[PDB]
Amino acid sequence: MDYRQLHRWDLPPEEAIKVQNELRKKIKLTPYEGEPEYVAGVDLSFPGKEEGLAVIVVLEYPSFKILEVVSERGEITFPYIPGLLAFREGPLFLKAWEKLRTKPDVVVFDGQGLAHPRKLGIASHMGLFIEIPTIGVAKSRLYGTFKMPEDKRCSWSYLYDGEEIIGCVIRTKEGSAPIFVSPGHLMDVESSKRLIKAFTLPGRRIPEPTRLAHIYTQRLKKG
DNA sequence: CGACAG
DNA sequence: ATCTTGTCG
Ligand SMILES: [Mg+2]
Repeated sequence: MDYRQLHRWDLPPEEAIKVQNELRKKIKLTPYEGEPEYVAGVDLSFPGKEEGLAVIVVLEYPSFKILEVVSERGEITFPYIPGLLAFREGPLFLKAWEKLRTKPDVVVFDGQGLAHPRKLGIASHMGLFIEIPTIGVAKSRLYGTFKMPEDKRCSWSYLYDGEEIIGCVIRTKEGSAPIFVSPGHLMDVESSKRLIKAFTLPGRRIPEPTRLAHIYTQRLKKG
């Protein structure tokens, strides 16, 4: 499954950031109306200090049926640095993406999207490469301010960057902590919340695209 | 000084 | 993310 290599990955943090500020300029926060047919999810596990195993799950909507699953295990050199995750989990994902045969209508990542210090989280960054609509679903905050929603099964609040709306916090499960949703590329707030609320079966905290992509991500690190 | 996706 | 088993609701 093709894509566009917009630049090189091995860059000292400082350049990587200049790359991000430049890229943020090509983001299209357009709407996504209508229901999707094919929906994928991405995640990475780490079998070794510097070895990561990437995994992509493509699902049939709304039957949530698993139509295809590819992977790619490899070396990881760029260290983890809040705000620069794309330069870590990004390359190995693209290696797995090449093995994919079904065309996703929208891919969903395990990390921020618009809710990033420079408005370019891994979700944003990858959408630009593979030019498909993307969303970012994270389990903790990185950027933006909000009002912790009620602990009621479907409550929610908006994620702000001042007066600007950049995402939203949803409590998809009682007793458990909220998730952080924000648009990648070719996507907007009101749409992502809609869709994400749609991909989360009752009783679970995390949506199926990512919740399965993770399971395989850990499992493949063993049996 | 604090904060800081995975 | 990862180190780790049982245990509490
Ligand atoms: Mg992960």
